[PDB]
Amino acid sequence: MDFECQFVCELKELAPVPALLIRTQTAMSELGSLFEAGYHDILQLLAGQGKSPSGPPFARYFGMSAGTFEVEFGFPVEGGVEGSGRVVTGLTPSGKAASSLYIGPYGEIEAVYDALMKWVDDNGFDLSGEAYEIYLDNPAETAPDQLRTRVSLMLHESLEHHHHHH
Repeated sequence: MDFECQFVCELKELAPVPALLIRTQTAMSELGSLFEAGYHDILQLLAGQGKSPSGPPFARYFGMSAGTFEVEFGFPVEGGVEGSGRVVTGLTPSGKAASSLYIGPYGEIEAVYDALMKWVDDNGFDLSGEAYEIYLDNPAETAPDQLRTRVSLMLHESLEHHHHHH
């Protein structure tokens, strides 16, 4: 169960980007609906200052596999933006983590978690910090096989998240 060989995982660092986000703790049976509305309606500050994010939204969540974890929507700006309430502007630090770009149609994203869980296990590395998802462009309109999501997760802790279709 060492050399199982599944996908190609890379040790990639996180980049320091000016990003506004709402750090909110939520559950797995909530995260989905949360992101939908969060990407659609994001700050009268941003969408009311007459400007746009300088890149695609990256959803980072802090907290190993648990009932409720702390998520941050993470929208990329240039720096001259302000937040309000719980959705405020911040800065990301750099750090090494296991990341892999999921390019193509979606499904049980748990399958890729298990993959990245395994390679770092063999490596003998430890937790990176928080986990990262990211949505580049809109699905279906630019073909499914061009939907790319560099999914990064914590290194060797638990990450027990499984849908299981059987």
